[PDB]
Amino acid sequence: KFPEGFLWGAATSSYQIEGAWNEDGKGESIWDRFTRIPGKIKNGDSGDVACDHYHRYEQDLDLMRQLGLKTYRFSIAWARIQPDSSRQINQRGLDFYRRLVEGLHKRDILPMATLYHWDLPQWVEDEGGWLSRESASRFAEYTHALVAALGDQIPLWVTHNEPMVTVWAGYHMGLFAPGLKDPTLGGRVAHHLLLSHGQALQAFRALSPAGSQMGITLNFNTIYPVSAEPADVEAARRMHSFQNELFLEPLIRGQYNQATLMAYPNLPEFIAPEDMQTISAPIDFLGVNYYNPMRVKSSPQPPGIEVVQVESPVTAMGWEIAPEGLYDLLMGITRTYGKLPIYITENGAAFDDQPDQSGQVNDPQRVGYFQGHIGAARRALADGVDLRGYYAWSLLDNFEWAEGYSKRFGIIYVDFETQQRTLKQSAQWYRDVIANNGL
Ligand SMILES: OC[C@H]1O[C@@H](O)[C@H](O)[C@@H](O)[C@@H]1O
Repeated sequence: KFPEGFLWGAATSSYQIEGAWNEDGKGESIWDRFTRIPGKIKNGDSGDVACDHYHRYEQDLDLMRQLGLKTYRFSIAWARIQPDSSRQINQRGLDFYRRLVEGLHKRDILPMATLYHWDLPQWVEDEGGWLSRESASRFAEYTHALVAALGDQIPLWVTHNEPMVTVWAGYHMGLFAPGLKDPTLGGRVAHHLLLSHGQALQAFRALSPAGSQMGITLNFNTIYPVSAEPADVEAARRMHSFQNELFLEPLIRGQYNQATLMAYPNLPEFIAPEDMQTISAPIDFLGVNYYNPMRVKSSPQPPGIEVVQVESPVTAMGWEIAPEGLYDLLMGITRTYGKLPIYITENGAAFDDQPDQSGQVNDPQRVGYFQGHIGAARRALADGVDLRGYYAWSLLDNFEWAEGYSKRFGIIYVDFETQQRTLKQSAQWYRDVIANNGL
């Protein structure tokens, strides 16, 4: 059994579920724009409608209640709040989150809100987006507004979701909005993401909302060398420092690591005198997102590291299923950076789900994923990790970014033609886990 009061949840993000993309005075986000670009998204899909959750949120709140969720992690669409460069608050957008949060509490579900889950308002992008240091101040102003409005109604706040993905997918690879493909920008962007977190945290501390805490969510891929050879070991260590500690090192220690400074030699040009102190001010908790490990070998070619693909066992995303990677990640963070409070803010899997003739959605592979991963999380808790909660990604099948609707991560099936929701077997199973407070 997990600890009494352990927070079992499920997670979503705003662009992935809400729809209502141009309703109620919501401004365009960089993802509204990105999804109009032909060729960027599988099937030419977008989040224009998604799960239609902006309209259907009460149905989704009842589904959360049906499962017995203790907590629900969502993100806030910044462009619903500040549609445009006037910076004026859009009250209808704010009201939606107020109604959502009130509905959570009415059902005894603790809200966890992510301020930034990738859907930057286009107006912030027009002012430089994360290339501009001033975006950190815009993000702090957005945070201040939301925490002034809802701070003591939302007990757990996360600033950023997965800043490494914003850097890599958004600026290195152009896979995600805003679609830049210039690896030399990644340090600058990383710094400004971190600075925005620090300034948002400052805003949060100044407001000091009763009973509320703020952290940040980072993704990680536990790294294993492909062999015991020294060069593979060295490549794996360098890849871990970059892949897994690019953000944690400055957040906890107030410095960038060497792998990061090597990757982005101009990074120190963006660091003003008090930025590292601001970035490293204490967080209340760390959000951990984990799906899969990465297997590394050395290479002779720059940068001397190769990630090796794994054919099996994998999910529909081709991501290796290795629950021991979750245990090892948690133990490593805890050993390296100390026993701070951790929430697993995402863990889950995509499989090709299909209703049967009777309308049931039986997803045993997803059950098996959760069984392994929740079990690994329990072992990490038994071995001294301060794990406070676990959020299944996702409550709902949703818009999976550049994969569009080709990937289903929900524990609840969504027919996107009719918006019908059906609990999958995994949701039924998870309800039982919550009720038992463990496996
Ligand atoms: O890809 C599955 C999930 O990966 C996570 O990196 C993101 O935070 C989610 O938005 C995404 O749906």
